[PDB]
Amino acid sequence: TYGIRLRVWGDYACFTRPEMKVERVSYDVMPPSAARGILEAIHWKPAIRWIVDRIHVLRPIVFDNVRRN
RNA sequence: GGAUUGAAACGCCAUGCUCAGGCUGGCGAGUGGGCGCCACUCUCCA
Repeated sequence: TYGIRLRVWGDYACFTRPEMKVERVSYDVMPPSAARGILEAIHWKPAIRWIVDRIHVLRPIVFDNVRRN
């Protein structure tokens, strides 16, 4: 009809919660802001906008720990 | 061609498992036992 469906996947992800910025803890799920950020990486011009409608989660939830300098 | 609470972000520098000590003293394989009794190379052709 209208709009687009896109699929994305990977081994690692991190959507930092605003409160835990110093000691990063990720959201349970992608937020819309990151979704918009990704789309503009394929194509964007000053003359248009992106609007997000829905998200589909296809895998279970998992957490792991990392440390760095 | 503005902006993914984003764009940048080493776990790093280095440290002997070391000095030394006997498996040793010594003990019989040894006493003695029948290979024995008896058996045809033998019957022919100048």
